[PDB]
This record gives sequence, C-alpha cells and structure tokens, in this order.
Amino acid sequence: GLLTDYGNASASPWMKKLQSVAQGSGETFRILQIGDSHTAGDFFTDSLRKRLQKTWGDGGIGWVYPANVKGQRMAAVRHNGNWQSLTSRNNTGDFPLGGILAHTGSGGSMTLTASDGIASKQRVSLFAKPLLAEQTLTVNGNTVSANGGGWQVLDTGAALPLTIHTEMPWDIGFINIENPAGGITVSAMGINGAQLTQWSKWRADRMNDLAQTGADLVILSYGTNEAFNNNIDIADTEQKWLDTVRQIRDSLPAAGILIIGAPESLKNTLGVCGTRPVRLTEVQQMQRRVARQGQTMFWSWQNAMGGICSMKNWLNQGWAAKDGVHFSAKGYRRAAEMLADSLEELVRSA
Repeated sequence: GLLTDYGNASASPWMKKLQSVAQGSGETFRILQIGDSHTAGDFFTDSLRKRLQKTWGDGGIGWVYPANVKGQRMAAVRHNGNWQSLTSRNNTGDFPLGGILAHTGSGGSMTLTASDGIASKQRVSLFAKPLLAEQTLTVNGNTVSANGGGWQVLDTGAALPLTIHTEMPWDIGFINIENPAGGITVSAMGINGAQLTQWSKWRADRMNDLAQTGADLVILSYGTNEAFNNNIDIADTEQKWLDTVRQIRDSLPAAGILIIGAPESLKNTLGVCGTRPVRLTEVQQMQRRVARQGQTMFWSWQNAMGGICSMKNWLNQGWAAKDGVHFSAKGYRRAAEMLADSLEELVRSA
C-alpha cells in the first residue's frame, strides 16, 4: 500500500545483498537518505536507523556531520571541537555531496563521541579537501595524508571516541564510521529548507562523491519546500528530477532508489482541516510519476499519515508541530516506523 515498487526489488542486486546481510554475511548495507528539514532533524532517519539495525544488524553510525550544524541534528554522535561548519542552505561554496563542509583551521581539533550504541574499533572514511596537496591530518594519532589536491575520500581505521587533528587547514565533508562486523547503516544527509534541484549548489563532481558513499539504498526525501514555491514549474522540475534519478543510477549502478512523497503540509492551520499549499498536490503527483518513469520505489508519506486532511489531526494530537509543516519527535518516529514496516515486508516477500 504505502510502498509502491515501480522497479523489481525482488530481482535487484541490492535486495540480494540485503538478504545476504540478513543471514550474517558480515557485509555492510548502506542506506543513505538525502533530503530537507525532516531529514536534517534526524528524528525520522534515527527511528529508521534503530528499527532496521535491530532487524538486520548494527553496522555502525554511518556518514555523519564533521561538526555541529546550526539548526540541524545528529542523533548517533556528539561533536566537541573548534571546526566551523558551512552549509548550502544560505551559502555558496565548493560543497561535496550533502551540502555541508567544515573549516578546520590550523591547530584544528574535533572529537566525535558515539551517543548510545557500541564504542570500540571502526572503519573510518572522510570527505576532505586539503589547502595543499600531500597535506596530512591525524585520526586518533595516526597520520593520514591526501593524494593530490581537491576533494577526495580519506580511508583509515580508528575507534570511537574519534579525534581528528589538523595542523594546517582542511575542509571536511561527511565522515563515515562503520563497524567491521557489518550490518546496516542509515546516513542522514539533510539540509533545512532544501529542494532536490538544489544539488546544483554543490560541486560539479558531486556524483563522484555519491559513487564513493557506497550507498546500497538511496532515499530521496523532498517535496515540502518545492510545494511552497507558488510559481514552481512542475514540468521543468519533473525533468530535473528524472535527470537526477538517472544520474544516481549511473553513479551507483547497484543501488536501489526510494522516493519519499511529501507529507501533507498546511499553508495555514485555521481550517479544522487546514488549507494546503497551492502547489502541494502537483508536487506529490510529480514525485510519483518520477518514481514510475525512473523505475524507483515510492513511499507515500501523505498516505502514511492517513491521506488528505490528516495534518491538522496530527497537529491536534501533538504528532506534528504547530506550524502544520514540521513534525514532533514522536511524529517523525511514528512515520519512520511505518516506512521500516513497509521495507521489512518488501524484503520478507523474499
């Protein structure tokens, strides 16, 4: 119902990897959710994280912020250091995939500490761009060096708590922190206010970054902010979305793709039903058509909530925030548990 497969998940390379993980192959199945504020809060993705890791294995915390990001949250890790984040929300820059970077400065320091969960040894990768080629940094004392200049991914091995020292300045992107025993990771790549087309704000080679995430399931979670643009061109947007899906399949041939249809939002809540933004329905329908033409999976967040005229009720019962757009912690948890439910069923239907 809530989940519609317009591809063939049962015969896909990524289902086969997941089934094999479910049986104890020791591999790591990486779920990567790229989206807007709903994603950036981590309440949704973290619920998804906890659910699917109990079911199929805790593969570690995955790709996390390199530093605290104002107005955004990482549930799985805590940050202590002097690095300074920058995001594509209000700014321009040479962003790697995700639209977040952090300026380390000289004499730079960052420690990441695991919230709950396990706390021993880990595989570590970092998106990173040095000021100078061949430049180095340390990860738990161990010297790690760039190869040439420009954004690249640095691979090494460490353990949590993770401490990173930069004698000279770097820009750092997301940091991958994987448990060697394998399992599931759920990575959240959110930007408050973001629309999918705004990957255009990130660097030209952003798809090479995507290719390097090792994502087995890319979840695209947008629509809310597109829906508040009263003058949005749906046909232009639809083409951009199909292009993006195409680029994702080129970049990650083996990954599945899930598009999350936008939740009901309200332009105002004075209705006892509220009133929807004028372009919301067109945006949601566009997203489903893209899913079908791109042969992706589609999960209807609006239908998860109960369909049209459901947001007002969610608000009244405290599962959605007062603004009729964002959700409460338990609202996001609830919604993601339904998504997790939907995915386990899809898998169970072997």
